[PDB]
Amino acid sequence: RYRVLEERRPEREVGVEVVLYVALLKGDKLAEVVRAATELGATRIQPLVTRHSVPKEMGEGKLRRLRAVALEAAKQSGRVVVPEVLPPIPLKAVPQVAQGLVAHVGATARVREVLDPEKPLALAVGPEGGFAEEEVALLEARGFTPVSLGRRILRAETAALALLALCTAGEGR
Amino acid sequence: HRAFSPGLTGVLPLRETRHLVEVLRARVGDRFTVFDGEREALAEVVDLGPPLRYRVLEERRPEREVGVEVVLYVALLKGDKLAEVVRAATELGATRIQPLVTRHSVPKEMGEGKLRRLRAVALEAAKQSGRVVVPEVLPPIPLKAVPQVAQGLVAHVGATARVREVLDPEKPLALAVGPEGGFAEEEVALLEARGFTPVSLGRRILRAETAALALLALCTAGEGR
Ligand SMILES: Nc1ncnc2c1ncn2[C@@H]1O[C@H](CSCC[C@H](N)C(=O)O)[C@@H](O)[C@H]1O
Ligand SMILES: Nc1ncnc2c1ncn2[C@@H]1O[C@H](CSCC[C@H](N)C(=O)O)[C@@H](O)[C@H]1O
Repeated sequence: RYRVLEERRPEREVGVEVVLYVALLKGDKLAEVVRAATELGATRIQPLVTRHSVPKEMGEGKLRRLRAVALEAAKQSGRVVVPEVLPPIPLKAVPQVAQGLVAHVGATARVREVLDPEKPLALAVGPEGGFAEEEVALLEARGFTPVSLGRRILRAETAALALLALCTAGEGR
Repeated sequence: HRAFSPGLTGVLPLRETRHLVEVLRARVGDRFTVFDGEREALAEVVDLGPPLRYRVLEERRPEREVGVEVVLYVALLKGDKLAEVVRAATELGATRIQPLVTRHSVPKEMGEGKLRRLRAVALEAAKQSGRVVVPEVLPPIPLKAVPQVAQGLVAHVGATARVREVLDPEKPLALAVGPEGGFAEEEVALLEARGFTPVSLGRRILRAETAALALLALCTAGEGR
């Protein structure tokens, strides 16, 4: 048996920090990554300018739009915490990470074989052209572990959402 | 052994090179397979270098499929949301997409025009995802017509089991996502009677589109297949 000792507002956050470092993308794609990523529990979205990313910046205006999307998706998903969407930085400026995951076509390691649900999370995804093998080395040097997303080619948007889902939705959090 | 080589240029990355030579003990003449996400081929070691060099014997066909049938049962969604779902499910590996007319789904049917576009989408997405197999997109059917399944996972808000705690990679997969309003209490139960195990996609309410993506990602891309 038991007894309702005290009602409370439901836990909506994932528990640990989840920073998604995503390469700038063509079209409007990024807006969509931000929204869905907000629903999937990301806490920080850090756009990256990389070797093959077409865009290399982002006006103050484009960034404000991405922030309204995050806020709007936050309310829809039932979250109180609004993920911080930041100004794009260089891939070299990627900080050292306690635990990081990078989607790479070559790896064999699955996310469930690598993930420690107790520590913070750093996730990296490349642009439509992908990361340059020197960028993945840089990433591995930062602490990001290369992980597989299957035997099919995924749009960058999907890879980011898929990678994130296996870390949040997949762990039931 | 399958080894990652970006471009199939005949030169292996220092990583794959060390692994094949240091661990698997490769020798000139040793035949192995190379790939990069677009192609696959039978290679023969030419020099251990490093970096190890090889010559391509015969171009191969990359393994693209999940390996088992993956059927997505998705509730009819408003607007063109199902175009997104279809695109993502094709690149994520669904083998068939089955729209369902549910208690809370706004649309209750789908015309020839919509089915055509979704089919056009499946075809394009299969091409862009590298697949040859094109997911079949069937006309909608009532929830009740969902058949008994060998392995079914239904994304339910009121669920607690993780996918990785139930998933059997060897059996075919049947997946179910509800419409914007979500599955009713009677429906989830019915789906559960059909062989579906309710599953959680986390603590936040997700759009039906994102749920299907998440659920599919966890069963395919996640298992590296
Ligand atoms: N099957 C897969 N496994 C792991 N990551 C993948 C993936 N498919 C796509 N991605 C992710 O999505 C990004 C964009 S895919 C871009 C094209 C790819 N670089 C190529 O050479 O064809 C990749 O850099 C990676 O971050
Ligand atoms: N956190 C979650 N866990 C499992 N399934 C979810 C989910 N979030 C969304 N879904 C899936 O996405 C569909 C649309 S969400 C529908 C609204 C939701 N039932 C509510 O009123 O709270 C749901 O039917 C379910 O199939």
